[PDB]
Parts: sequence; structure tokens; C-alpha cells
Amino acid sequence: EEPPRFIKEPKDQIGVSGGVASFVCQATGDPKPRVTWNSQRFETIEFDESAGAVLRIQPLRTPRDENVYECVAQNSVGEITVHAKLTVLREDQLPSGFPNIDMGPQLKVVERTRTATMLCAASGNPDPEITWFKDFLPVDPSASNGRIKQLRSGALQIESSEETDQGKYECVATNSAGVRYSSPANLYVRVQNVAPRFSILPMSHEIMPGGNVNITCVAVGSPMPYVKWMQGAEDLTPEDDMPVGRNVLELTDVKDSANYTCVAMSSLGVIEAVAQIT
Amino acid sequence: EEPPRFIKEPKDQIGVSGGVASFVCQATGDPKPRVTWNSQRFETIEFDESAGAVLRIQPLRTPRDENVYECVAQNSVGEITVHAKLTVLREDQLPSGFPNIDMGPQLKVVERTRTATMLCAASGNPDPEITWFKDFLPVDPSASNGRIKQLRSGALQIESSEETDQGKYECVATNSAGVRYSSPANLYVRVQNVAPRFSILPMSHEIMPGGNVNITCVAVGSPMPYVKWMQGAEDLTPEDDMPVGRNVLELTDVKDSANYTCVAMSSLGVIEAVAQIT
Ligand SMILES: *[C@@H]1O[C@H](CO)[C@@H](O)[C@H](O)[C@H]1NC(C)=O
Ligand SMILES: *[C@@H]1O[C@H](CO)[C@@H](O)[C@H](O)[C@H]1NC(C)=O
Ligand SMILES: *[C@@H]1O[C@H](CO)[C@@H](O)[C@H](O)[C@H]1NC(C)=O
Ligand SMILES: *[C@@H]1O[C@H](CO)[C@@H](O)[C@H](O)[C@H]1NC(C)=O
Ligand SMILES: [Cl-]
Ligand SMILES: [Cl-]
Ligand SMILES: [Cl-]
Ligand SMILES: [Cl-]
Ligand SMILES: [Cl-]
Ligand SMILES: [Cl-]
Ligand SMILES: [Cl-]
Ligand SMILES: [Cl-]
Repeated sequence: EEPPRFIKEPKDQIGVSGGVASFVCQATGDPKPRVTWNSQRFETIEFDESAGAVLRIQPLRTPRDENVYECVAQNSVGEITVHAKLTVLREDQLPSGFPNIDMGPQLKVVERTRTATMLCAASGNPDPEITWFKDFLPVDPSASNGRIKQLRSGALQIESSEETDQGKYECVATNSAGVRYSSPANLYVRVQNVAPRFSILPMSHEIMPGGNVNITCVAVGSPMPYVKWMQGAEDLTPEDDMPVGRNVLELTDVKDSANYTCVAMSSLGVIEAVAQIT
Repeated sequence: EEPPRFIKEPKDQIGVSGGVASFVCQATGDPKPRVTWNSQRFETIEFDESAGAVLRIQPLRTPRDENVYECVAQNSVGEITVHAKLTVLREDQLPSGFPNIDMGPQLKVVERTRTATMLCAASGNPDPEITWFKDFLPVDPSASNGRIKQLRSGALQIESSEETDQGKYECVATNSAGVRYSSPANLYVRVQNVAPRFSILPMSHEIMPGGNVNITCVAVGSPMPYVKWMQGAEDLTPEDDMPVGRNVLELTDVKDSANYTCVAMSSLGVIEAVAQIT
């Protein structure tokens, strides 16, 4: 038995109409505490097995949202309260130094293990402090053990991208004038894990001496396989330029019968299919 | 002015007929030395701006190849000689403990920056020492500053694969009985660097109320782009399963006119094309 205490408490906020405001609040204890905040535009997002909670108001409408909000915490021992004030202005009423997003993040795809750098440039007076959110919850780069870090520019740099880094990112600029949210941007993390297989097999043929036949080989997969030709030991396709996906063996003037082999190959496998001219 | 001296000298060798034998020899000095070894099956391969040289005999034929070979080194100051003996046996005359390749390396494709591990398991008595060759020249893992290293198994592990790691690899087993070469294996290093573009554009249409039309979007590139649909702000394709390459928007019973947008997207770009139903 032990009463709960807040690891993080909510701060007061000054928002802009049409934009977003978020209030964060989590606590720890034994047994675990359960946090609660107290409408279509209001939404709650839990974390840390319910012990954390984020209130998100979007879009902001003034002065209806302009109130105080409490974050309670239930426990077998007791419960505590924490306050946080919301203010909301309109675009035509924003102070000169209110934060503005000059360049926000944008829809991006990153292949697994590669680096994703979610850009964000913001002005204001004083210069705003950039935080980031992902799936309506704040990003904590310090928790990543060096893999994720914010650059001096505000950019969120995600090295060694993994599947869980996929999600809806938005950069947030805060200063004494208030808080401005960017247009959201989805990050997609691409895994390429499909072994190569033939889509169009080479056809066997019978021909007269010269004797013009093209033989087509088409293979698919993710990554997309190279496709080269061989007649037994000797390979016809030169390495310098080897086709990906599709390779059509043009035979000009043929005299004797021979068996041609198509090899499709990627990092996930090698496949073979034979075409025999008679 | 300074005479030349050998950084590495050739060793005597015992080969097997049909197989390969290689003699290595390089030297250093001011001015630089130029090394020379002294037939269709004989070949020389230079390195270190000609100061290094490798004699390669393949295939071995006994007893015609069974001779002494010298590696001279020309220089303004003088020149030096180094000897090395070749012996060649037939398969039916191999000592019990002569090296054998149990599992050799094989044709492989590795994507750039990924790890390529060229396997090689060999038996013999005593147990043979594995060295590796690439494009008829020996691999020196110590030169890679940790990126390349031989495993205890004999495997050549190539981390952070780059374009120059592409080439023809063969593992070599050596012990007191002699030297055995494996079947060669090509390693291909795949770079995926083609920005996404549409191969089949969506078609505009005119329809009656219900009004069944499928709209096809096909894009290509390396890596291969995702392909999703949107009607302005709202995106129709669910994230969980998003098609790669091809996406065909089935419209069942339509009543009002609307503009549908196809977005193709990879790590190298985002492209858009619109289809308008009337
Ligand atoms: C094969 O393809 C080439 C290139 O398109 C063409 O010029 C040739 O006529 C074709 N020959 C056939 C189909 O026999
Ligand atoms: C090709 O292979 C087939 C099937 O094994 C065999 O029957 C045929 O003799 C071969 N033809 C040629 C020209 O090598
Ligand atoms: C569109 O494709 C689906 C699936 O193949 C098919 O069942 C349907 O009849 C098609 N409708 C069209 C072409 O209008
Ligand atoms: C679709 O866009 C075209 C081209 O901008 C525009 O002329 C048309 O009014 C739009 N139609 C609909 C249904 O939104
Ligand atoms: Cl807060
Ligand atoms: Cl900052
Ligand atoms: Cl923005
Ligand atoms: Cl297949
Ligand atoms: Cl040697
Ligand atoms: Cl070893
Ligand atoms: Cl082998
Ligand atoms: Cl295009």
C-alpha cells in the first residue's frame, strides 16, 4: 500500500481557434493509480497501463473551451487533484510574437532501419520550443536510448526506423505567447519481406533454323528480384546492367536446339524456370 | 631513391587437378616497385598500383604445372627474386586429410547496408585454415576496420554492404596436406534508387446513377511505392493493409459526382493523379 504521486503535471495553455490543445498528466504508486480528466471535440488518450492520460481538445472553439480542467488519480489509499487553465484566441487576435509554423512535417515513407527526419521550422517571439506528438501522445526522445533525438532545428530525427515508429506525427511550438500545432503528417515504415516468384514463366518452343523467338521471364517480390539468363554454366546477361523484374531473351538466328534457364533472385531467395528450344 | 622490399612473399603450394592455385607477391619502396611473375590457364592480377601481383593457375593440370615460379621486382635502384613451388595431385591420389569443401558459398543478393555472410564449411586433417578470395584477389578483413570479419566457422561476414563488395567470392581451405578451392559464388549488392512514377493512370469517367465503375492506379519504382486512394482530405484505403504497386478503387452504387485522387508513395517521393467521376 502506498499513495500516488504525479511524475508529470499539466501546465496552463494558450491556444488558437481551429488548432489543438493537449494536457498531459501521469502518476505512479503501489498499487497503480488510474488518472481521469474532468463533448465530440474532447478526447482522452491513456498510457502506462492507464496511469497516464492526455486530454486533447480539437478543434479549439473560443470561448466555450476557455475553462479549468482537473486530473484526478484514484487509488486504494486516496486521491489527488491537479489543475490546468485553457485560453483560446482567434487568428485575428494573435499577438505579434505568437508561434507560427513556417515549414511543418509531411507524409513520409521510410524503409525499415533507415533514418526518418520529420522536419519542423517555427518562428515566434521569443523563439518557440519544439515538442513533438505521435498518435496524440507526446514523444520522449530521452526514452529512446539515443535512437531518437531532436535536432537544433526542431527536426525529429528517427534513426533505425522500426515498425512502431509508424504513426501520425505533429510538431508543436510553444512560447510565452501560446501554443501552435502543425498540420499532421503520417510516417509509414516499409518492410520488404516477400520472397521472389515468377509472374510470367518462359515458354518452350519448336522452331525452324533461324528461327527468331523472344523468350519472356517476369518475376516479382519485395524487394523486387533481378532477372538474368543462362544456358547451363554460361550466363548471358552482363552484370553491369542486369534487369530488375523483367528480362526478355531475344534470339535472332538459331541453328541447334538448346535449353535456356531464367534465374530470378533477391535477398530473400533464388528461383529458376527453364525454356527449351527444339 | 630506395631499393624495394617484399611486404608479402609467396608460399609453396600443393594443389588438386581441376582446382585452383594462387601465388601472392607484393613489395614497397621509393620509387614504387613493379612486380612480375615468371599459357591460357595462367593469369596475372595486379594490385596496389602494379606493386602487388597474383599468379592464378586454373584449372590445374598435373604434372605440367608442377614447377617453381619467381616473383621479380623492378626498380631504379635494383631488383630482387622470390621463389615458390607448385605441386598438383589428382582426386584419386589425395591424402586422407586433404581439405574438402563440405558447404561452399552460393550466388547471393544483398541490399545495400545489409549484412552478407558468405558461408564456408571445410574438413581436413589437420582442420584447414580458411582464407577468402574476391575477383581473383585475396580478402584482407583486417583492412576493413571492423566492417568485414571472418567468423570462427570460416564464414566471411560483410556488414554494411556497399557497391564495391559486389564480386566473385571463393573460399580456400589450406592445411599441411594442401589447398582446396570452392565453387565460386557471386555476391550482388542491390541499390534501390528509382523515384516512384505511374505506369497506369486512373481514367476519368461519366456515369448514370449507380453506376458501377472500378478505377485503376498502378505505380512503379525502386523501392516499389505504396498506392492509396483519397477523396480530398479523407483517405479511403486503410493503413493496416495498404497495397504496394497496384490499387483498384471499386465503386458500387454512385449518386453524386466526385473527384478521387490516387497517391503513390515511396521513400524517394510522393506522386498524385486524379480521376473525376461525373
Ligand atoms: C522480339 O522483340 C524485339 C524488340 O521488341 C523485336 O524487334 C523483334 O521483332 C521480336 N522478335 C520476335 C518476337 O520474334
Ligand atoms: C533439355 O533438358 C531436357 C529435360 O531434362 C532434356 O530432355 C533435353 O535433352 C535437354 N535438351 C538440350 C538441347 O539440352
Ligand atoms: C470491378 O472489379 C470487381 C472485382 O474483380 C468485379 O467483381 C466487378 O464486377 C468490377 N466492376 C466493374 C468493372 O464495374
Ligand atoms: C473536380 O476538379 C475539377 C478540376 O479542378 C473541377 O473543375 C470540378 O469542379 C471538380 N469536381 C468535383 C465534383 O469536385
Ligand atoms: Cl501539459
Ligand atoms: Cl527547439
Ligand atoms: Cl503546417
Ligand atoms: Cl515461383
Ligand atoms: Cl601465397
Ligand atoms: Cl578458420
Ligand atoms: Cl563447393
Ligand atoms: Cl509519373
